[PDB]
Amino acid sequence: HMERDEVGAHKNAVDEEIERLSQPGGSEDQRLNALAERFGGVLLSEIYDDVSLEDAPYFSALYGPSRHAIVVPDLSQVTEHLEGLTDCPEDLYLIEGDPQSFDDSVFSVDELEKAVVVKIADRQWRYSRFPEVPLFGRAARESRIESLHAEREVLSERFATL
Amino acid sequence: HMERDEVGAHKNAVDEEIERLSQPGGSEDQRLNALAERFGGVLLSEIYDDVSLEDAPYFSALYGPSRHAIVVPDLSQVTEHLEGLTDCPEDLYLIEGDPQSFDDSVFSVDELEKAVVVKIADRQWRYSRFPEVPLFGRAARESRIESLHAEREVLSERFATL
Repeated sequence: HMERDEVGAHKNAVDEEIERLSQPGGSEDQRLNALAERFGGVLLSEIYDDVSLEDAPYFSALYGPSRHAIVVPDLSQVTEHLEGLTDCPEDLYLIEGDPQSFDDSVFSVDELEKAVVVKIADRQWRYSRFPEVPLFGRAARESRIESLHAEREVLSERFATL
Repeated sequence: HMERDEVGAHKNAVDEEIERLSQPGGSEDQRLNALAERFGGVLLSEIYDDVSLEDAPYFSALYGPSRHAIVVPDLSQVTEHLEGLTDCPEDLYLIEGDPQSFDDSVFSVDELEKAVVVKIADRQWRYSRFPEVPLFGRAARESRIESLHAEREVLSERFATL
């Protein structure tokens, strides 16, 4: 029985992670996508598609609100699109870089218990706790979820077979 | 008839501003209030209670996300309150200063068509359009509304007497 039950035990653990990974959140303003396209840029959330499940929470918190940044080649030519822009979030972030070879912003940071503390300026801190559902690593989360699902099923059948 | 009608016209004008000023928004995370109290600080929101109707839009946008900041006496002394803090927004801002004689943050900014563009860092821009309902100036906005309402009523009564 110890074998059969170890399988069921492993199947429950897998389900638990699946449940964890499938919670809603790590959402983005619906308008950011079109905006990125209309600016000729790529969302930072899409660039950090593959951030590991291990790093996603820390990095999403680290970036602060700039996590929703649209990355484009040159800011100078974005101006064109900003002048008169109103149909966008009250705070829109634009970062200059290469979507294909992007360099992480550098932050003055200290870590805490599943949280981060960024020094924005002198006598100005930003406390960003780790999100349950990080904005980054969405692609990696999805693959993981599907893989875990496939394993869950193999174990469910093995278990039923006794 | 020209007198009576100018009264009506001025009345409608007042009504229209009341309408504008009364739209909901300039909202703030409901949890921020208790935390400000728990950290022994005061929300920037409250400190900038009386920002003129003229300056509120521009000023609210300028601050970016830091607009929801909790101002406290000494940052290093809040640390203890942040350790393990999870029931708060994913990004919590804390500014060290004196609520009664608070000094503004210094921003590197350029203005646009009712919007601001703050340089967060090299190759990093924040575009913040003016809010219809700014976070700051709530108190001044409230007084304006009441006064305008009181004026509205006098004009309605004058009108009815023709």
